[PDB]
Amino acid sequence: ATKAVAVLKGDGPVQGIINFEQKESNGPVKVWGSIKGLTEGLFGFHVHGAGGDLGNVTADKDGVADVSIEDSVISLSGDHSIIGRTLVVHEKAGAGAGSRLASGVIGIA
Repeated sequence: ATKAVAVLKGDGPVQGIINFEQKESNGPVKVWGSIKGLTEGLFGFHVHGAGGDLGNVTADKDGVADVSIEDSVISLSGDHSIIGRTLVVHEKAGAGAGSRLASGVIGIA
């Protein structure tokens, strides 16, 4: 397997950790982790260069949001590997939908 993680940081209250696991180089990627510091509302994750959101999450009264998804279009290897690109969490649920909150480079682990 390959495993990678983005540690999401920003100026404001938002922080988070997004884990990426791929069992086989040719297989799908599990993306899971959590974001705190949110105001209750709906948010989205975007890899720089991506063209769309990696996925969308909604947040708790407590400012916390939980993510677990499967993505078979991206990969942690090959020449399109997303290792080294930037993960972003941003307001308002959509590819270009809203201001950037926090971000992190997707590192290998």
